[PDB]
Parts: sequence; structure tokens; C-alpha cells
Amino acid sequence: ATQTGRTINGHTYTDAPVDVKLGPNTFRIPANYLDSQIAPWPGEGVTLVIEWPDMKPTAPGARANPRTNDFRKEIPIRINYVDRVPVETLLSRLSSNEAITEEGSVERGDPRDRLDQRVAKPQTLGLTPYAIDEAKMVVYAKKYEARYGKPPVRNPAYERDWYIARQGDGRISSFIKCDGEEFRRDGVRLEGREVISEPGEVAAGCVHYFVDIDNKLSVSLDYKRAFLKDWKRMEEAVRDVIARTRSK
Ligand SMILES: [Br-]
Ligand SMILES: [Br-]
Ligand SMILES: [Br-]
Ligand SMILES: [Br-]
Ligand SMILES: [Br-]
Ligand SMILES: [Br-]
Ligand SMILES: [Br-]
Ligand SMILES: [Br-]
Ligand SMILES: [Br-]
Ligand SMILES: [Br-]
Ligand SMILES: [Br-]
Ligand SMILES: [Cl-]
Ligand SMILES: [Cl-]
Ligand SMILES: [Cl-]
Ligand SMILES: [Cl-]
Repeated sequence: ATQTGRTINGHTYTDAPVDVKLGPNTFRIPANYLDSQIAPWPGEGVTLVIEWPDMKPTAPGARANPRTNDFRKEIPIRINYVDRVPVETLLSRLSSNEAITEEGSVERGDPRDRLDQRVAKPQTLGLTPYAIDEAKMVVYAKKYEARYGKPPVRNPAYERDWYIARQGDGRISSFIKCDGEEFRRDGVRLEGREVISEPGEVAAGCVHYFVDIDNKLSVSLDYKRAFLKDWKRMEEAVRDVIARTRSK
């Protein structure tokens, strides 16, 4: 309860901790982490926000309208208690197509949405890029056309670049999908602490997944592809929050 921001519509914004339930655990999260900067929205899970480049929360109340922070620096963080699926296999199930294709359908053989049909690329930023295998699309498009009378649609929005990081035993520990350079340009540029946008350009986006197996949490970040180089500091900032705020 140390720091104080504006008072708007009667509410004085502070960084005082707020009790947040995720499964059976209670996390005492400084209010200014929260998307609302007051209390969790109704529903399961919570949304936090951190700010590029130092992965610190928005100053208390600075996101409240009229905002005083720079919205282009925000990185929204959806944290969920995982109780509908196994947390230990979540990242492998997101990177395949068992859920979005029917058992034994032509679409279950789609190489685009299965990690085990994509092609590993050379490491960069500690990530293994995984690319679409156009040779497998030829075979797929044949059985798809012969069975529907139509060649399959190559919609660039659903042909994202994928990135994988792994633990020593091979388990997936990070999974990131980004708009391809064919779908979207970066739409912003960075030098130092500040990000200024390119108008008429839609910023390329990534979604970035990881889990906390011990707390049974999934974490989903949505951020501009221009921020991708700092993916590890983002994980580090969120895992520190999770570690520090959990009520022992
Ligand atoms: Br919230
Ligand atoms: Br609501
Ligand atoms: Br302020
Ligand atoms: Br779930
Ligand atoms: Br390599
Ligand atoms: Br997709
Ligand atoms: Br895995
Ligand atoms: Br993990
Ligand atoms: Br922007
Ligand atoms: Br998405
Ligand atoms: Br904290
Ligand atoms: Cl509280
Ligand atoms: Cl919950
Ligand atoms: Cl590899
Ligand atoms: Cl490995």
C-alpha cells in the first residue's frame, strides 16, 4: 500500500495488494498489475499487464481513462487455473490439431497446425522456429481436393510462424505463434525505451504460451511481434510475480 496515483470517480488508485484466487491458491497481487488496476474482472482467471521494455506494471491508475501511460507499451497477460485439460501436456496440445480437427477427417492430416509436421529451423533468441512444410501441403492439398472437389485455402492469418523452447527432457516449455511477414509488417519501431507506431500499418501480433505446472496455471501473452526478442524477460517477470505474490 505504498504508492498512489490519481483519484478518478472517487477511487484512489494504489499498488496495495489485492487477493486474487487462482484455483485453491491466493495471490496477493499489487492492484496496479491488474488490467482494471482495482480488482479482477468477474470470471475465472485474471488479466495482468506489464510494460515493455522493463516488464514492470503500469503505474497505479495510469491505465484508467484518460490514460497517462503509453498503451503501445502494454503486454496483457491472461493467467488461468488449468482444470479442464492436463497442464503438463497443454503446450503440446496447443501446438497440434487434435482439438480442432475431427478424428480421421481429411483436416486431421493438415500439416499446418501440427508441430510434428513442421520443420525445425536454426535457433535464434533461444527459440526453435518451426515452419510450414510446403511439400506436405502438396500431398495434403491432393487428398483435400480429391475429397472436397476444391483445393485448400492458404489463408496467411492461419499460417503463423511458430517458436518452441524446451526443457532438457524435451518437454515444451514455451510456445509462440506470430503473424508472418507475409501477413503483417511490424507496424512499430523501437529505439531504447520508446515505441512509436507506423500509421496505416496494422502491428504484427504474437501470442505466447507457457505454464506453471506446480500452480496448475496457464499463461497467455498477447504482444506486438516487435517485442519478440524480449520473450524471456516477459516470462521471467511473470514467473516472479507468481512466485512472490502466492500466499504461503
Ligand atoms: Br482485471
Ligand atoms: Br465484465
Ligand atoms: Br499518473
Ligand atoms: Br483449461
Ligand atoms: Br541450431
Ligand atoms: Br493459427
Ligand atoms: Br511436451
Ligand atoms: Br514447464
Ligand atoms: Br501500435
Ligand atoms: Br490467436
Ligand atoms: Br510483486
Ligand atoms: Cl484484497
Ligand atoms: Cl479459478
Ligand atoms: Cl532443435
Ligand atoms: Cl530438448
